Amino acid sequence: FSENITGLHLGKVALITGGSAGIGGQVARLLALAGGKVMMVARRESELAVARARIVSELEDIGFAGVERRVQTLANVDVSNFESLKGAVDATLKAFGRIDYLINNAGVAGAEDMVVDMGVDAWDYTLDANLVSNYFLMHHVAPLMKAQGSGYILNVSSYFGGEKYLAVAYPNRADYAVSKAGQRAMVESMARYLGPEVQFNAIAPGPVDGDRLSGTGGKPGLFERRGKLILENKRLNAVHAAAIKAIRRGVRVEAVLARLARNDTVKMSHDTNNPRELRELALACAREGDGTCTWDQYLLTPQIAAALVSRLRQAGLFLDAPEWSERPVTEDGDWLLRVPPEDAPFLPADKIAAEAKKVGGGVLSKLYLGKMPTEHDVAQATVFFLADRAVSGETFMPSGGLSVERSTTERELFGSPKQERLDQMRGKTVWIIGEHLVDYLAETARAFIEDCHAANVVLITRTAEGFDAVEAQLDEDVAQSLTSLVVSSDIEAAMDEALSQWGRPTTILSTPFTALPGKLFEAQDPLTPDEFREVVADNLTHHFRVSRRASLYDDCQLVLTSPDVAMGDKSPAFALANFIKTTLHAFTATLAVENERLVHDVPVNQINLTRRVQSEEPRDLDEHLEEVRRFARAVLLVGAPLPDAEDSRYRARIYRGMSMTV
Amino acid sequence: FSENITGLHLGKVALITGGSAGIGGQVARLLALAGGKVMMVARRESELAVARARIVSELEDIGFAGVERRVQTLANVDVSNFESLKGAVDATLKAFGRIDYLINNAGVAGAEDMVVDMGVDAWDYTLDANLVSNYFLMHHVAPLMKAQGSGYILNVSSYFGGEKYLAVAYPNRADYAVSKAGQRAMVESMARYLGPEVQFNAIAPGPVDGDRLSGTGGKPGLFERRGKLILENKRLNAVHAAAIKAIRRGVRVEAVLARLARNDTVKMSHDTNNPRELRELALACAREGDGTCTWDQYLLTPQIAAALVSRLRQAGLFLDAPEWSERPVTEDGDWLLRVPPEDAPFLPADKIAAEAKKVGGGVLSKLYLGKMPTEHDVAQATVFFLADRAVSGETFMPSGGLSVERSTTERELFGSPKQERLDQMRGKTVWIIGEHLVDYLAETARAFIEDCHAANVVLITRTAEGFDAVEAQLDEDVAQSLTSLVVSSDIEAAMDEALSQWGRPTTILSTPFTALPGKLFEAQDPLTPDEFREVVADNLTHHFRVSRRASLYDDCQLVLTSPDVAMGDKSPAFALANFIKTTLHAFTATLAVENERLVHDVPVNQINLTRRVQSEEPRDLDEHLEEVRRFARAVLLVGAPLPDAEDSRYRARIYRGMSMTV
Ligand SMILES: CC(C)(COP(=O)(O)OP(=O)(O)OC[C@H]1O[C@@H](n2cnc3c(N)ncnc32)[C@H](O)[C@@H]1OP(=O)(O)O)[C@@H](O)C(=O)NCCC(=O)NCCS
Ligand SMILES: CC(C)(COP(=O)(O)OP(=O)(O)OC[C@H]1O[C@@H](n2cnc3c(N)ncnc32)[C@H](O)[C@@H]1OP(=O)(O)O)[C@@H](O)C(=O)NCCC(=O)NCCS
Repeated sequence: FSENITGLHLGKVALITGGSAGIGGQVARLLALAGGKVMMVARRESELAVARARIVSELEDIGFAGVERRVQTLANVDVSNFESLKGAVDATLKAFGRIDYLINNAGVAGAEDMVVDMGVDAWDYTLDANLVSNYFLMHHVAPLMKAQGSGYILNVSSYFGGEKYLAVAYPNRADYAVSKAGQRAMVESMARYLGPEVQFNAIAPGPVDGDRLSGTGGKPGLFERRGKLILENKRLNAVHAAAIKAIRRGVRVEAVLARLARNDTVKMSHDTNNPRELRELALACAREGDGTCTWDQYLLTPQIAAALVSRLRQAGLFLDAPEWSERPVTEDGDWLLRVPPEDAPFLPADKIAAEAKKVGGGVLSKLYLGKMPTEHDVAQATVFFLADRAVSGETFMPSGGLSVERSTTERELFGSPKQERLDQMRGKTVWIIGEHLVDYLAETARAFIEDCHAANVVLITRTAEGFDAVEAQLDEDVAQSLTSLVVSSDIEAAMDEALSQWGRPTTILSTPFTALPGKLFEAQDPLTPDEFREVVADNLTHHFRVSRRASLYDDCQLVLTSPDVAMGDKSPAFALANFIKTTLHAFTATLAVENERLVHDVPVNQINLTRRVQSEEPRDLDEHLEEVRRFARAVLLVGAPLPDAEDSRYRARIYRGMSMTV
Repeated sequence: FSENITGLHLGKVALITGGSAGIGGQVARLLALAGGKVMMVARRESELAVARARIVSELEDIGFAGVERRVQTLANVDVSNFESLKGAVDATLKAFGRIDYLINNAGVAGAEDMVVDMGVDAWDYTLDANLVSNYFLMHHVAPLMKAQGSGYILNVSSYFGGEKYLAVAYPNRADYAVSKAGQRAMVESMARYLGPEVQFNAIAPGPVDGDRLSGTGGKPGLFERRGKLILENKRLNAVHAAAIKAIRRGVRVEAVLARLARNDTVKMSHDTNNPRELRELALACAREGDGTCTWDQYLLTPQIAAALVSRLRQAGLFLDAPEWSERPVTEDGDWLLRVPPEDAPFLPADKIAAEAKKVGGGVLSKLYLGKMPTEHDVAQATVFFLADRAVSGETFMPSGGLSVERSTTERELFGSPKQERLDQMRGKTVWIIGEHLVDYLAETARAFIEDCHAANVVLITRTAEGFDAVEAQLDEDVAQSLTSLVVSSDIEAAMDEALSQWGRPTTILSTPFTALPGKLFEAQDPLTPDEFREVVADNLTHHFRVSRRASLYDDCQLVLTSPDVAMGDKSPAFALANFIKTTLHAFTATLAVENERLVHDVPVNQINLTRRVQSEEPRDLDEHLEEVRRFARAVLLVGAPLPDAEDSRYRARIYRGMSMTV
């Protein structure tokens, strides 16, 4: 095979990110064997130098001439850094005089945390490295490819980023899932604008057999790594649930934490004065050991104990607690009165291996082709797809026929709930976060106040002017139930302040503060990489930042809104709204599954203010007013306290992680 | 070196149907150049020998050896002749000792009629040639491939068979669209069973630039062919519409037909004897001429006149017409008093060109890559895709980035309508067609009688026992409004009989008479091609045969039901149900668009009794009875008199062509 494809890509120039190892290294190799010129770029110079050296030796053996000039490298290329990526483009053009293929292969695993534990810096890094980087490179290379009359951009997404019309939950990996869904969503929504010269496709392999998946150089396998992650999160969630259950029935949080601080399972189960939830917690922990590990004798490690106090703090559970209300956040690891010894594992290796085989067996059992593709198999597929000249706007699936069955599909709304469900809002507080969507914010506030008899709507805006514009659309009697909170630092701080001032909300509606830009690849005024980064911040990160507080609130429902497009607009805003709809759906689906594993059990659903077909968008005022009213009905449908469809498996499923378009 | 891509397919054996010309011919050539062995099969020896000679000549020129033996042919292989297909498998095994790739490429254009004008034989011819032929070959080659441990089956579908989760209307081509959708639906639903050994994928190009599309030797181009067909259907629909509107006002059908028989636009314009509808029709036809063609002087050709009286008859509008009901059907073309002269064209060449330019310009404008792919481009893509070993169950799109925007996604029910709307059923007649789905048929009859106050439910069954079983589930007071009609010849005759006896239905629910088989590719007891043909007859053709009558009934709503799977079943019945759901959705979407062009304006919607996710299927008695109740609610939602497009453009579109799963 590898010596007999010299004609497939002869003379084509490829820039491949993350080209030192894995799929990227194999694509670099096979493109060179197929007669292409390759600029391989990566962070690590040693891996890159060895990989290129091996390719050049193979090129010599199959009798290429001038092999050194055919494969070039650029090290210390960090995809999270724009200057560093620009150097990769400049190096490719300096070496080869053009770029034919851009392979957006580089990726990071990301935070590997539940959303409620995930840092904003970790989320931002995953989105910058995996998704914004790809737009940065497209921005710089697309004009070169259009000017020469041809090009190919390929995004290396993942099967776990979902597929068109069908989101997939990726618990503990929401930042990664969003970044991968985003790579694909760019192909679906932007290929129109890269044509006619540039083909723009994605690949979405699932698990891929090679050194990184198997584990090499004394490193655990990716199934083993998720197994360990799963047990840590099960212990955190279990300790957290016991603390919350105790606080709900009126145990002081200071008393719960003083009892957990003793961090002794045998003493905790036996002690009579410990709350039943802590006794039962400690009993269950004491049964989980193997004779080596320590998680049967200690409830908590410093790291899990830090994650626990963070969740309690962010739920507002320290607001009236003398000590904790004021303790430095820097000290969240340091409150245990004894900690597991460092000479022994916390977690049992047997349960790690068992969870890893649940993970591996689960994916391996859903492969139509019976075995995981290797990195070479996925690289071979990639090099074959790159030779096609007729496909654009598609995601190829070189996954081994991976089929994970799920019903998380975007729905058009035409349905309603009983007034009895709405009556449960009477006397409650709701938060609406927004700025630019005045008609939608106003009608939703009116529906909650006038139709559902909510006592207080807290409208959390970017500016006082944004508050006044919504208030000006309400009757005076309705407006007396509208409270203003203008963001002063960040949305999480504004949410902490709203909770402190007016209490626990029953419904949170998250809308973007800013309208989408009306531009993408136009030569006159394109959407710059910094502008695209802000679109991601305002339309994805924003919802994450709201969600990571909202998911900690008992009896609260969370509603995420994707973008609107002004009536009559004919710009790429409509493509950008559909990009966000797809990418945010990965988040919604993932968060809905995580939240069911938390004691707070917060439902999350998504409402879309843009339809899939631009001719079906509202085109006159009657259709606009129809959409505004439908939007408020959709918010009440997924925002009102969820019905007793705990009886029905079917109905329970259709109020968590839905994406509904109005 | 320049041209060497042998590593892709060296020694792989392909059987290619329609292998002498078009895409099939180019796939045979490129597989051979890539080191493959090919058995090219088609009807004409002469065309096969030219294709084979050209390939053999080119191989020789690229320096291949033993080249005669690498490229073989079999003539008289016709996809409508299943014995000739078996002969093609045998010839491949005789020549090469094995089969690696099956390329299901041969196909026919089909009836090129609106559903209400299409014959059952023409429909059956299309489905047998384009869909059942593919299953026939799959049935014979799959065991060979599984035994050797590897294989690839590639179905050549069409963009206009839709894509996963998104159906597409192909007006005038419902037979073809269903066949193409079926080729893709087999890949989506059956790949699991062809694995792990066999990859099973489709391609779905749209228009392909070559001899067939352009036209050769005085044969019209495909765009020109659709243009003429559009003018013929617009003339038939306009004459039909005027006739129906006159009959609705109470003009006797015999009087309308006596006036139309005169077939003189200028006299019909002016004569005060004529109904206003015929005067307006004649005036409109009179204005459409070009000084050469005759359709401005005659309303009808014999062929259009035959299609007109067939529609009136099938609507039951001759039941009380003495001359017309008795006329033999063979004289449907003989009733005009004058006919256009045979030396001059009926249709104007210029309007055919204008329509052809609307058709061609439409799809060309939706290509992201700007240019229609050539036959060579699509074959090259196919040969690249066939080298991949990681993809199964997917449809590749080598279409030039063809993007036709539509909102036809399969939806899962959580929607409702006003009791006022259900109340318009009061006093009306409903038809329920079915046999095996007793619980669903009973609850739907009960819902129509008890909840909507329908006067009469005509339950059209295969057997008396099928009726008795539904009747036995009803309270005696509800059962008073249930009428039996047992099919004695065909469903069309039973519908004619129900119409004659009990009058025009407001709602027609079509359900399949037979349960799906519980088998597919099992070595012990596979689904034979003849059994698969009966699945098609019972689950696709059955609905077509109901629809071609129902689509002619004023103020009627048509509901098509796709298959159920018995609770606890773990057979490929589930895969077969999902195959039918996808394939029938092509029919539903296409017929909804055609029917809006007809004067009867009959809405068509589809209800699915099987879910996409097998673990979501009802798993106890309680979930069964919830699904049964939800089914009847879904039939009422799409079966009761619908919301006017004038009230809402958004709502109007939801209730035409939908596929809803309960
Ligand atoms: C498909 C998949 C995403 C589903 O994730 P999931 O729903 O979390 O299920 P997992 O297999 O991870 O879950 C194993 C167990 O851990 C639990 N679990 C996982 N995350 C948890 C959390 N944060 N808190 C509590 N329990 C958790 C699950 O609930 C399940 O518990 P159960 O067996 O006791 O019911 C997951 O199995 C997976 O990661 N598969 C491999 C993906 C892959 O191959 N990707 C390669 C590209 S990056
Ligand atoms: C895309 C497509 C399927 C849409 O079909 P469509 O909705 O019937 O639209 P068409 O372009 O055929 O319609 C042209 C006109 O004829 C009308 N028309 C078509 N069939 C009709 C019928 N049976 N009765 C009445 N009017 C009809 C349309 O409504 C339209 O009228 P308008 O300009 O007044 O709106 C069609 O345009 C088409 O065949 N395109 C080419 C597909 C192709 O490339 N094929 C590849 C090989 S399979």
